[PDB]
Parts: sequence; C-alpha cells; structure tokens
Amino acid sequence: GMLKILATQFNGKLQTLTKQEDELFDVVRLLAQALVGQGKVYLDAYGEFEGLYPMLSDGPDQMKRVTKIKDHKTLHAVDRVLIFTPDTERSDLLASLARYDAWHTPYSIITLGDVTETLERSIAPLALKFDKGLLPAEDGSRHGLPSLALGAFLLTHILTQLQEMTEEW
Amino acid sequence: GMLKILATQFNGKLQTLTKQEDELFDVVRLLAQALVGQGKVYLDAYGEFEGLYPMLSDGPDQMKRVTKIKDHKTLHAVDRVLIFTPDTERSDLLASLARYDAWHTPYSIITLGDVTETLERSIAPLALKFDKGLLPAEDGSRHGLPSLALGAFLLTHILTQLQEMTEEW
Ligand SMILES: [Cl-]
Ligand SMILES: [Cl-]
Ligand SMILES: [Cl-]
Repeated sequence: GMLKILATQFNGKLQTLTKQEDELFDVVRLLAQALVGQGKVYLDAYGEFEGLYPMLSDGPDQMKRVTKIKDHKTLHAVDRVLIFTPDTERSDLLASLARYDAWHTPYSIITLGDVTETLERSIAPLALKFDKGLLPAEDGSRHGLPSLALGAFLLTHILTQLQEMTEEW
Repeated sequence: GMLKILATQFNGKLQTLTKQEDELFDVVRLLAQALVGQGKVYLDAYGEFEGLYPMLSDGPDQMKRVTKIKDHKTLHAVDRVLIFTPDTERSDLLASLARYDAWHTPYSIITLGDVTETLERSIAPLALKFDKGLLPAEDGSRHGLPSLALGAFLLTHILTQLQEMTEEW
C-alpha cells in the first residue's frame, strides 16, 4: 500500500543521487577545507530544514567544528557554510548569501528545487529537484514528500564522510 | 561509493519496515481517532527527533490539527500523542507518559531502540531497532546512522496517511 509506494519511490530518489556522487563530493571537499585549518563548518538551514539542527547537537554522527550557524557572528574566509533550503527565492537566504559574500566565506547550497541563478552563486551547489509529492492524485496534484528525510540522509552522509576524512589526518 | 553504500543500507531498513505495515497502521488509526472528534494529535519528540517539529509547521505534508506538544497544556482523553524517542529510558519521556496516563490520553511511542517494558505502555508502539551506525569501522564501531531521516520518512508516511483518511471523510 502507501508505505511500500512511499518507501520504493523514496529509495528511487536515493539511487538517482548516486549519479551525482561527484557533485556531492564537491560539497564535502569544500567543507573539509575549513577543517584542515582552524576554520569551522556552519550549517545554515531554512524552513523545514531547520529540523536538521538537532543532528549536529544531539545526533549520532555529530562532530566538533560542525555547528549551527549563529545569528550576528562574523565569519571569515577560512570558514565554510552548508546551506539546506526548500527554494532559492527566500529573502532570508538572499540576505545570508550577501553576508557570506561580504565575508569571503564560501558556501555550498543544497536546494530542494531546481538549478537557479541564485544556486549558481554557490561554489558547490546541489539541486535535489525533490519538491513535489511522490503519490499522484486524480487532479494532477501530488502529496507525500519526504523532503526532510532526504536532507537528513544527505547530512548523515556528509557528516560521516567528513569524519572519515578527519580520522585519516 | 560511500553514498551508494549508505543509500542501500538505509533502503534495507525501509524494506523491512514495509513488512510492518500493520503495526504502522495501528499507529495511524490511533492518531486518526483524535481527528474524528474535537481532539488533536500532538507530536512529542525527544533528543535528535526534535528535528521533526519543523515538518509540522513548515513541511509539505503539514496539517492543521497535528501540532507540536505544548508545555503545561493539559490534554484530554480525546487527544492523541505521537512520540518519537531515541530510547525509552529518558527521564523526561517517563515524566511525560506519567502525565498522559494521569490525563487518560493515548500515545503511540516510536523508539529507535528495541521493545521494552516502557514501550509496551503504548497502545500502538513501534520499535525501529535502528540505533547503531550502518557503516562498520575497523574498531568494531559503527558510523553513519540516518536516524532522523528514518523518523522523518515515517512522519511523512503518517501525515500523508492521516490526510488521505481525513479526505475520505
Ligand atoms: Cl578573514
Ligand atoms: Cl477528558
Ligand atoms: Cl525493558
């Protein structure tokens, strides 16, 4: 029934992410640059993706020097920002990107939507194209969208890959 | 190919869940009982699962009468509580179950751990047995635990099923 359809459709998306291992490794590499020095990685999450924050403070793959973005803290060129956002039209995201640009702080943007001009400002972008539901209906509408689940899965991957790199040092 | 390995490990768990469709239906039916009357469904999430809260307020499958548990608010027998917790040993969890018991409010407990006496206090429990990493290390230790991802996937399923049922009415 619904559980099996949702699970199999969700896994379909996980499999197709394998085709973008390189773009995801570009994200990891960008972030790892902070950790080779005395920079920090900051997660700056928007909307529903604010649910990612407890993964860094309370989660099983948490790590020192990967932390929640702090309002009003000036970042520096050695720091790196990981952004998860539902879309790139948000005014709060735009204000943050203007700040990072002024600080010369690089950022990876992971968007639930498609590729946009704003997304292209990121040195390590990823367009998930996963902003519509997985269960189609009668009228052309769709529902059942495990969007936070996808982001959380990706953050687990990123954290695990970063920690694996760090241990190798 | 870390990404593909984590994806396939995670999917292995998704596949075993789909064989527990009946226990998950027990969760959904218990919660749906609130929606027949004037009661509400409350999410009471612990530890890393506090990351689920933004799904109810900002997520794609949000619905009016499924909301975050409120501090100090006395619930009634027509309300329903959905709990996600890393384990059933937490003193805050036990203190909450004592309150719900005093108020005669039914609760569903989804635990990342195994079946316990405390879990069996729930009329609709689910033990995820998903509290150790998916990627073994030389240590014997395990890393890469997409625990929030699983929780978020399950909340999407529950939200989407409650909405489909509510529409049928
Ligand atoms: Cl600087
Ligand atoms: Cl009552
Ligand atoms: Cl026990």
